[PDB]
Amino acid sequence: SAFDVMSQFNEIGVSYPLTVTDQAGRTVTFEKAPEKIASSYYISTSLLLALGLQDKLVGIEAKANTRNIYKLAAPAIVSLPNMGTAKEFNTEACVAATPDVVFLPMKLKKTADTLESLGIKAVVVNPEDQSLLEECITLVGKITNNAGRAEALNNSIKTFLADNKTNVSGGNTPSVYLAGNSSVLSTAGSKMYQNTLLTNAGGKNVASELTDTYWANVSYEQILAWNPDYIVIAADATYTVDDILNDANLAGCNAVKNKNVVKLPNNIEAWDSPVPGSFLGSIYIASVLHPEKVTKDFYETCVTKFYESFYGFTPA
Repeated sequence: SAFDVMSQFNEIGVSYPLTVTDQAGRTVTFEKAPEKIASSYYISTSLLLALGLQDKLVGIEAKANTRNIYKLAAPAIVSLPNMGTAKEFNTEACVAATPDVVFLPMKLKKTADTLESLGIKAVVVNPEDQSLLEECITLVGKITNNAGRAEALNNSIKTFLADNKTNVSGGNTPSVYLAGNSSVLSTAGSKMYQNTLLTNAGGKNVASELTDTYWANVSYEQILAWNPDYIVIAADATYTVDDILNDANLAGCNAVKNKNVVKLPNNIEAWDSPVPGSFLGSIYIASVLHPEKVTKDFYETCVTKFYESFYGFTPA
């Protein structure tokens, strides 16, 4: 069973002193594993929880109460000192929490210098696509002396993604419209992460020729011209499947006529950004586009096993 990889005990250790290169190219040295850890990015926080490190956290990013995964896996962390975000980093709250390491997103790269000047080790992470996420998992695993657990997480991700790609191969490749957070008219081109989820699930993006580097708006007329077989709505969208089906301006397209409209779930995590479980979004999508190859029961079992194995709770 593929699920064995999620529990495999992996005999890798870490020797200190440890010099690593972070994902901004900076060199950082650890004489031992840090015991007090701060994170100022939701992805790195999710990552730390997946490595079993909740009890070492001394600071967390803003809006922690909006993250379902903390409420299910680690609710006590929501009351930790707020480190801020790229919009505004809370330097004093960070100093006062006396962390041994702070994980920062790429957008906060200049803050690493601020923290190093104050004697605080900073590590810049950039988990913004699958390979970068996997490298970040390795990096954090090394720093925190959880390389075994990190390798199991990475193998789990690689295995299930690779299996999903093979399960869906050799038949049709349905056309798909990725609908964005703000309205059905917001969409994603090939430069976005969601496109990669979709292509690993055996679908093709009707917006592949968009050169935009983030969500971008199109017209109803363009959606009808592209005539997607399926519509997949972003996990954090404000609107729902029912909303799209009730939208008379889209009555013309295949996806609506055939009721082939779904929304990625967000009751645990949104998988349309590279959190560790994001591969589940490609399994979800495959379960919609290729249900005879990747079944709903299989998808459900993946979600349950993944969050049990790495986050210590049983999804409901």
